[PDB]
Amino acid sequence: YFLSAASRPLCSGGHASNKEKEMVFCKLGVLVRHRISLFGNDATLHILGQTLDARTVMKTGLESVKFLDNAAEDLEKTMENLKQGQFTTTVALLPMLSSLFEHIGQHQFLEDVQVSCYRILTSLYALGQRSALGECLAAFAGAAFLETHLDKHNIYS
Repeated sequence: YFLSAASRPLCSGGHASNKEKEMVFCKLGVLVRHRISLFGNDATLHILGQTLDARTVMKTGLESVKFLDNAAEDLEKTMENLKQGQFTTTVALLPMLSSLFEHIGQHQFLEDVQVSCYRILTSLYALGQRSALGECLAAFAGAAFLETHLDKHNIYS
């Protein structure tokens, strides 16, 4: 109905809180929260800034391992932002810089965060910043390892 979106800012507070509980089966709450993010996306107005700040507190509050339960479903979570980005600016576009910061913060680990950054580069290139996308290129080159470096030119503009 309509009450799921009215509690989605109450779920945006929950998606940031239950992923900050993934800092220490351990991080499965963030794997449930990434499953909760696709749960509202695969079925379908400041929730664009409310969900992006929920992931901005998820990238900071769970930045101890970037155990490993949130990064695995990132190909499903970034496609959930692909199905919900086109489904609907210093508070919303500023958290988009924190979206690539999680991809530039999980490139110092698997390579599934690079495939999620290109999956976030699909919704970023069709949405119509150089510091985070520029650091993701040269620090993820030779240590498809250049998938996130391909997401730099596909999300800078």
